[PDB]
Amino acid sequence: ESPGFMVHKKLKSMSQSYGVMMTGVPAEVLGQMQAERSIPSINKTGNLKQQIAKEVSKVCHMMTEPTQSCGQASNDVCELLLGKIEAEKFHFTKYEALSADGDNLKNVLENTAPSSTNLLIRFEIDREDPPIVLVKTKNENFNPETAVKNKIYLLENKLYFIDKMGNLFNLGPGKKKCTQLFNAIGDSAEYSLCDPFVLEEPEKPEDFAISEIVDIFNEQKERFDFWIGSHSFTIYIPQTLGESPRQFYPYQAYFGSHTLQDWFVSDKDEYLSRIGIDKYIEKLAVLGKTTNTKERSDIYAEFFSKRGREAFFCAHLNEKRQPLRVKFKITEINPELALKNLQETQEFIDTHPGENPSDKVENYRNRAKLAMTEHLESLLD
Repeated sequence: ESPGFMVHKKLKSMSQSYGVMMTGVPAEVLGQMQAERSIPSINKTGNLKQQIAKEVSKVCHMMTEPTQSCGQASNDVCELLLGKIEAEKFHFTKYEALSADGDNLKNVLENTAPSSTNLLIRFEIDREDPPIVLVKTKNENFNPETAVKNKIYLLENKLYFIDKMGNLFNLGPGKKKCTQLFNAIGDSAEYSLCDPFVLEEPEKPEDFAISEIVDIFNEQKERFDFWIGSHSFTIYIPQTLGESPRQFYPYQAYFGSHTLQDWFVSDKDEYLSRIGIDKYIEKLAVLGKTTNTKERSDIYAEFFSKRGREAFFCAHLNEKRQPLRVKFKITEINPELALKNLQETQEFIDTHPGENPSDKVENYRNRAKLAMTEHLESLLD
């Protein structure tokens, strides 16, 4: 077996056995940082001992549930395979959009010697999520720091768009014009920006006001970014031995569904590997090109669901109804460095008391809970 493949075998075996321990963070450090993240949620004029018990329970619940994000798992894979410094450089490298057929990624792989290179690809899937409602609100009741994000807001004297991140965009009209639009619209709580009867066949003055706001917004759409992160994952392509066929392995977590450990325990990496990298890329290109909800949902579920949940993952309420796009970035891996990083993680794990891996994970969890509780009690007196 090639050194590059040993990286995959060891990363998979270690994640299957040790789960959360693979981050390498000492349990006391994790527990203290959990406490400090919980402090802003404790009302200090209230019952302190009861709130602390509540916050500790909430976090320790999450430690036994699928609460690893896809981005966290990708960050861990990249740090283990690249080391901290090079992973930081990888993080600042730009993503490239996958071409409509996937050719740009396919040709990069064809231009690399399968026997001579170890490749790590990081993928990001974005969904297109523009605002869909207009909110009319008096200036007195509008706080841009608290207002719901990804909506257009019409005040007496301002027309705003608050984006996904909470950035506040003045859409242009002056006070006189905003006042006019404000008083031309009725008193409903919200108004749709997508109504095709209102937009194409406007027949009331309110229809014309809303349609004018939509026009104003559409005219400057290149100021905004409507895309938001949907999923993150990595693919590792280790060097081949001799004339052996090149193989790829996808790695991921999916918050609320499964952790990276779950993923490896289910062998969905090996399952998907068997379709071949070319077919995998082709389906990704379809994912980022289709307009069909059913086809988008089916591919998303096939590639990214917890194993065995492919039929439900994107069913009904969870259908993928918005456009998606796929972007990627790629780097070579030094297998000697990756195997050294993995061995140093193994040495950190080996120091935890516990006969079986499951015993060591429980030791880690119990020490993080103790550290969290003592740190919370200390900080609050």
